[PDB]
Amino acid sequence: APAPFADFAPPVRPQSTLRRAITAAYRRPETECLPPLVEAATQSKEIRDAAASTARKLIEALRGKGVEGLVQEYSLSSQEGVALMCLAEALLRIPDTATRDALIRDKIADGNWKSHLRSLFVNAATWGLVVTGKLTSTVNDRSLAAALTRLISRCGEPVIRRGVDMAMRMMGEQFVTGETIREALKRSKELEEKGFSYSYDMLGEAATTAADAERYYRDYESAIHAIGKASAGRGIYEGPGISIKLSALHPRYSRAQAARVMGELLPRVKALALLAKNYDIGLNIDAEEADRLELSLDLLEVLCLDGDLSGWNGMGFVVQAYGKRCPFVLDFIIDLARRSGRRIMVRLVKGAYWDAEIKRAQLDGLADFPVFTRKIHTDVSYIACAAKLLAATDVVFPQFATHNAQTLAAIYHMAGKDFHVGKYEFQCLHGMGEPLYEEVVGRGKLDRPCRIYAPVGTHETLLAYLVRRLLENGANSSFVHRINDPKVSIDELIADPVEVVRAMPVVGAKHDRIALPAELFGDARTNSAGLDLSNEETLASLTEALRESAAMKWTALPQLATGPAAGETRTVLNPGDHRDVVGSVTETSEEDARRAVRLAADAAPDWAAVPPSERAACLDRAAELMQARMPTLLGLIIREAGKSALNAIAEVREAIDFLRYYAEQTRRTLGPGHGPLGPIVCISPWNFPLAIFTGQIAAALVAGNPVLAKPAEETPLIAAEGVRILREAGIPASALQLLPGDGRVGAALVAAAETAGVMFTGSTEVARLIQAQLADRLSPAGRPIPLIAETGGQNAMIVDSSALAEQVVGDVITSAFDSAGQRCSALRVLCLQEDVADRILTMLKGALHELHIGRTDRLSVDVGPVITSEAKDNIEKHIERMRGLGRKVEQIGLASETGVGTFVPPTIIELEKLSDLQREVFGPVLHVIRYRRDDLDRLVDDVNATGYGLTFGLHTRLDETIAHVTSRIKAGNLYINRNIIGAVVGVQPFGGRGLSGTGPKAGGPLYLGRLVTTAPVPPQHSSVHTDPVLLDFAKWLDGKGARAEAEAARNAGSSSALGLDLELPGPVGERNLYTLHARGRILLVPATESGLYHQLAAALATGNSVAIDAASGLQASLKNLPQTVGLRVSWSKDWAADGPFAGALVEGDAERIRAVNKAIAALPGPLLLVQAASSGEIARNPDAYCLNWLVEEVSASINTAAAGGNASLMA
Ligand SMILES: Cc1cc2nc3c(=O)[nH]c(=O)nc-3n(C[C@H](O)[C@H](O)[C@H](O)COP(=O)(O)OP(=O)(O)OC[C@H]3O[C@@H](n4cnc5c(N)ncnc54)[C@H](O)[C@@H]3O)c2cc1C
Ligand SMILES: NC(=O)c1ccc[n+]([C@@H]2O[C@H](COP(=O)([O-])OP(=O)(O)OC[C@H]3O[C@@H](n4cnc5c(N)ncnc54)[C@H](O)[C@@H]3O)[C@@H](O)[C@H]2O)c1
Ligand SMILES: O=C(O)[C@@H]1CCCO1
Ligand SMILES: [Mg+2]
Repeated sequence: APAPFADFAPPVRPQSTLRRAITAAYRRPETECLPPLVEAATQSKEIRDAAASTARKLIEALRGKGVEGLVQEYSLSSQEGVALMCLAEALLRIPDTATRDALIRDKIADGNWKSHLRSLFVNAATWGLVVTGKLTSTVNDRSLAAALTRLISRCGEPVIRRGVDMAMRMMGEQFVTGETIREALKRSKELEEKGFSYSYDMLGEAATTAADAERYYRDYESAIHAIGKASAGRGIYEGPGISIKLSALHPRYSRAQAARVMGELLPRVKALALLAKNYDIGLNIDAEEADRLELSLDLLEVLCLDGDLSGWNGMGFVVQAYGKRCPFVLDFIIDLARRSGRRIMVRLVKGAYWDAEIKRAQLDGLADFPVFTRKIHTDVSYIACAAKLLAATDVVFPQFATHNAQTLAAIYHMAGKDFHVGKYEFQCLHGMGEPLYEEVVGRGKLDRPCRIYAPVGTHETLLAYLVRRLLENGANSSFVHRINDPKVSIDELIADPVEVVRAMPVVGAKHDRIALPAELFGDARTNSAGLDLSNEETLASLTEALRESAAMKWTALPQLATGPAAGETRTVLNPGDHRDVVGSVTETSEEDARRAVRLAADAAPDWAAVPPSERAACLDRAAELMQARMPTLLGLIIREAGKSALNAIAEVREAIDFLRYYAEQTRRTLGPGHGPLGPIVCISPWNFPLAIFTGQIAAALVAGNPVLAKPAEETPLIAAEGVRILREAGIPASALQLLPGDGRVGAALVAAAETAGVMFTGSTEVARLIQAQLADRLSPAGRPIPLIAETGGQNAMIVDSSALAEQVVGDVITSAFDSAGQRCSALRVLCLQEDVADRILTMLKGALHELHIGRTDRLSVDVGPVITSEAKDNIEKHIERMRGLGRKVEQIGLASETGVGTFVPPTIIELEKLSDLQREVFGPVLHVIRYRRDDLDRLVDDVNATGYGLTFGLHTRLDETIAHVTSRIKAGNLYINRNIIGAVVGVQPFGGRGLSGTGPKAGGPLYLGRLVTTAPVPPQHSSVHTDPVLLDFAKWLDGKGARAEAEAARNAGSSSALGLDLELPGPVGERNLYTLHARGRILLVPATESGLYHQLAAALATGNSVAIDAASGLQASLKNLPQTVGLRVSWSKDWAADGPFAGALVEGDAERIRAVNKAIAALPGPLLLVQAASSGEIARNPDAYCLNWLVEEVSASINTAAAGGNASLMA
């Protein structure tokens, strides 16, 4: 077996001094970046005065001179303008104008456009940007439909015709320079005669499949031939050139795939560069996301050092001045030019991905942003980098891309009075910069050339680039926007950002309204930190720490309060390669499991006496220890549990977040009256072997309970290391005991007499057995043993014809095949609307064939093994049964190296009905169903009908579909236009309903209260809403003289948090929502009339209906019930036939409570959260039944950056 991590992530080449200087600046503090930029950007008072004059002149000329005119002419509202353009766009898809015109004149103009015409409004977000300048992530299609009907009924055929002509002209003339390269070359002559030049971009980026990359390659190749022939030997300065995006040329363009990039992408760029050289035209590599900057430099370096490209100065490269590495990148490029004997064209830009970079750094928990956070900082950076470029015009050709008249004038005077063509040039984007550069090019203006970046193509490739332009055009900080804002004066426009920054009290201070990733949660807690796997320093130090982790002799032992116990001992083997021994585990005898519980019971008063803030301090220290040890922990998780590096980072971050979140929740809530339960048994799954392991233990400890920690049999080593860390942090040995072993060890703990509570995460099947065993037991107070049982999923994603296919496929690949599908949250059923299913499935299969499956100690591995042979056989048996029914089953091929481990390839199975699935299949197996749009409501029924309710995804841009689907789906974690595996602690509190969970959600504010005998009031836990049926019940109680019960009912109505509706703090570009709903139908088992009244008040106040045990004999107690209340009330003789229920309320003595609890455990379907109280307790304690457990939590995470940008960050 190869040495673990020996080939984890070797760099493309050894990092030079100049390359290292780039990497060191990647996330440098903004206060450190700016002072040297300010100094480099400084110009004399003479130049500053001169530049202000020129800038003012330019702005005066621009201010001294489309859809807006169409809106004015027909008095359209904004929504009417958007709807009109959507209609026009659709009408233009009719290829025969005669057919189109007849349809307009005879069907659309008089009556419902709907009857004669996939939503009309799939592209409304884009038209919304065109019409209003604002971007919304999703569209209100009911408002747009209303507006379209209104404008047609008002204005008839003439406005439709104007809309069609206006759409035609915009999509063919304004959005692009031409739809084909030949047409774009024709239209260039007018401005070329005037001294402009051109750089053409065949629109295209982010190849998803091999076929995508090949098509984009062929477009670039055809364009170079056409541009080269048009250039006709004009050369790289006066003749036209081409721009390319590297992400267009390979479906896996990333640092993680560097070997494939250098072996497969580089030769394609070399071939194109060879053509560009042969025609002597410029070829420019566009700059993209920040995590691709340094990788693109390796391609630039190999190209520039290639002798087949010598004698040609047309190699070009963009550097983004909004990036912190920009000046150091320029130092590298200038030196590369000297080393390679060429002149390199350098396009200086600000940058096009700002919103996405802010969101990405926050999601990833990194030290800082790789871009500036104040716009003026970007301006200063640009000026300072222009100074560097102009000092080296002998070896680079500076190309100053900007629409900012102040920026332009600063550089124009910086460059001095000596100019010749070829010294430097300006650049602008087609349809944006011509008015400004009409004031620049020519002997009668500034006499400086400008190259126009010219997008070429049709709507099929237009979207992404067009949105970026429109966002740039409408952003309130953008020059092209401010120049049209009459509220913005010219003196403000010509303000020198270098002097404004120089005069600030803290030079380079971060933007006040953008949180660093560590600060996402403010004063409440510190966010866990990740690791940047695109940073070469990080990859080199990680490589060494990971190799060192593989040399450690990891062990896991039964760690009882008295010390480690002996037992059956065996090796722990890497699931991806059984030759790789990871460590040794000694497993717990059933007798020692029972002994551990007695020891926990003896130690329980000592741990409960540790005050809550000091218990929380233990958790916070443990989080610091894990953060510091993250590199080592990653290596163990990678080798023990089949995880990739990214998977393992998420695992450790999640454990850190649980620790700090439950610590903070404890400091917010727990006091002396919130007594611990006693010894708590924590039983955890293999698939999140540190995160959920740590989360359950940490919550139980901080609530004051000693813990018996029973990790899954497959993954004991990381659990032992987690226990070592918690003990190191101050948890006493007697308060936290580790009991490795199989399910028999779990069962022995669950059954032990002093066990006071059980926290279980695992399969629904095992949870049912645990609930059965617990129903035989009672606390010494005569009440049920609390059980949190978070179980399996059958998770669906619904995709309609308005979704963006590329985005769907990325989120599907992640949701279904991340960790080989071994997430409880994993996508199991992809539901595709029929008319887009084939296209999406073709793209999905193409993306599947680009995944690398193998042993996970290489950065290039995407998908790891399944945990055991047993798991592998269980998965393959399902795939066989599906094959046996004639279902189409497709799999990707596995390399022969996977033979020493247990791997299952990503598998796609086409179903006929959702009922084909009978059970959670915990592996890389995605099932697909197609649906007709009119069947959407019934499809949601079919998803709900499995009985599960964990995660659920919806991809749509239509608000009506979002509203419909999210009001009808029954799942605990919802995700809109993103993947469905998010579980960020305190942001997406995670946990489901039905067969998926009892609740309360891990990582949410109700969790700790289940682990004490008297639950606290969580932060922000209240509601001003009062259930109206509860109100009617209280009135009926008053009407029959039951004054004390009516009072209790009104008190329950107020205390209920039903209707809570909160936005949780999280990253930008996302809205994370947390709401409290009714649970459903509650089984009521009363003993007395007043007991029944109290149970009814509790259930009604929380929005529930009820089934009352008919054997109670209390039927006469509810005569003359108001219809509103009776509508919520049924009587049950056979509880099993009237389910499923969502909880239960029991009244009786200890004997009755146990008898009822056993019968409830016997019920089919979901595990029920049961609450019990004696008659005297109901009379004495108004909180005898806790309303926390009668509501259901729902988390919803909405990607609001999905349409292309961030609307709040546009401000
Ligand atoms: C011909 C041409 C080619 C280009 N090629 C590329 C390319 O290959 N890759 C690429 O990424 N960009 C590229 N750009 C730049 C990008 O597309 C925008 O056009 C450019 O950033 C706008 O800058 P400005 O001087 O026109 O306008 P301005 O209004 O002066 O500057 C706007 C810019 O400031 C930045 N910014 C906005 N808010 C903040 C903030 N809060 N904190 C820090 N910075 C902020 C953003 O970069 C924004 O685009 C190109 C631009 C042109 C004209
Ligand atoms: N709802 C959630 O948040 C969530 C999170 C992660 C995983 N899961 C679920 O966990 C499962 C995967 O983990 P797993 O394969 O390790 O599950 P599992 O049910 O096989 O095993 C879970 C744990 O229970 C123990 N166990 C087994 N039999 C027992 C018994 N009779 N009595 C007491 N304990 C017993 C196991 O040893 C292990 O520690 C999947 O079903 C997955 O969906 C749910
Ligand atoms: O694609 C973009 O938005 C930038 C601008 C032109 C090239 O890269
Ligand atoms: Mg198991």
